Amino acid sequence: GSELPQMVQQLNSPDQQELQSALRKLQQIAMGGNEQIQAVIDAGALPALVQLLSSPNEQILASALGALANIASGGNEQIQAVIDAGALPALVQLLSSPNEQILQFALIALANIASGGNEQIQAVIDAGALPALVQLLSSPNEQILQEALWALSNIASGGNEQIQAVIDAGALPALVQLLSSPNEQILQEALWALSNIASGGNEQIQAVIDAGALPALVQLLSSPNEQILQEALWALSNIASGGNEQKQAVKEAGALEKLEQLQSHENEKIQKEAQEALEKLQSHGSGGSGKRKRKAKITW
Ligand SMILES: [Ca+2]
Ligand SMILES: [Ca+2]
Ligand SMILES: [Ca+2]
Ligand SMILES: [Ca+2]
Ligand SMILES: [Ca+2]
Ligand SMILES: [Ca+2]
Repeated sequence: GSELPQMVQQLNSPDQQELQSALRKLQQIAMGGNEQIQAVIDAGALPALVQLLSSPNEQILASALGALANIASGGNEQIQAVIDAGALPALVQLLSSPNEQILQFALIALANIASGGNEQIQAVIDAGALPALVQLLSSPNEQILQEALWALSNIASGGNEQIQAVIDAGALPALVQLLSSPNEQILQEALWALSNIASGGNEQIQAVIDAGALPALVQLLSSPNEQILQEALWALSNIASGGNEQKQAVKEAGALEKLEQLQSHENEKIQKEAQEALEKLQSHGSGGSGKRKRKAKITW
């Protein structure tokens, strides 16, 4: 209510303690759902938060990133408000920060923006985020790699043009190599990203096939880990939503026998997902692939 305007004014306070305190309060209010996010936006916070993305004060910067990430966990129009206030160029530049905490928070903010509609995703692409994000797939820092992967996965949850930008930026070879990761968190994210890419057109699905994903996906159908099994099933199921060449590549990789067997798994979600993938592979006709988006909040 009547304290938000003061909090917004304090984002320019010459008292650093008042400034920090207002920033933290806005960050926390924006954890409270879309009506609370709207009240923050309506109070005028966005221009000041964006401006603070240039601050050389790391405490300010980390809290500003948290506040913006939380705002961008709202509705597509709330995300669009962040984009319209100018946040993308500053966020993209922060992908080159040598400060791993700042980098992680920038990646989460960007990933949340890329969880909006196709226009919001396209704004992330147009700001030049893709080559940085693909380069971060090489990081030996698991925390950074994980947040980059979610940002890429979210971009690939757009339309065929957005998916094609992810392909054109060279993400597929790294994503396919990550299907061999012994790290289950990384593996899950690599599966989300590849499944979202395979939610596009037949030519996008074919690029996933051509990058070599099928042998690893078929091997994951033997996993005793029910979460990984469902993720591999989802990916195969999106691929099987293609045309005849795509369906035939899945058959040539040996999937049919395993999918048939997984119809007898005790877990009902696995049963159902295996049955659905099998029906698509044996059907004439196409479509029925699923896209998924991830939103995350930054709170301390
Ligand atoms: Ca001062
Ligand atoms: Ca500093
Ligand atoms: Ca560092
Ligand atoms: Ca490491
Ligand atoms: Ca492991
Ligand atoms: Ca198990």
